[PDB]
Amino acid sequence: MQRGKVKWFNNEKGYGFIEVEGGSDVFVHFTAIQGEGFKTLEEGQEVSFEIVQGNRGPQAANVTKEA
Amino acid sequence: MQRGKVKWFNNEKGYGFIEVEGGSDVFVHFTAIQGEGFKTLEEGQEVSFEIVQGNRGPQAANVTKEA
Repeated sequence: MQRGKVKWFNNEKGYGFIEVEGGSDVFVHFTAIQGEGFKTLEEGQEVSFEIVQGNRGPQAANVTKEA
Repeated sequence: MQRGKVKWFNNEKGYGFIEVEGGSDVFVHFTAIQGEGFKTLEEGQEVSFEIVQGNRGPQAANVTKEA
């Protein structure tokens, strides 16, 4: 796992980027968002996630909102 | 994105394998399952999925139960 903050998230398109502690921004698709809530994220929201390597490069998997 | 069928899934533990015609089985964790509803899958279930490579190797992402 890794911790980061949502840089931006567009809930109409369903994706955004997560800014991380010392590395490139990580892409985040709505399909990775955990929880029963609507699968959206807010700019600035802290999230815990795992970095996975998808066919277009790095991606967020298992994205959870931290309290 | 591609289709496959659930080979087996352990409901208590929340993981299983997707069998792909002509290819290798793909590990699937409950966290990748899309939809509203309890995150589980039955053997024989047709699914669509993406494949990503994490710290543990290849695994399914964006798993949707298909009819």
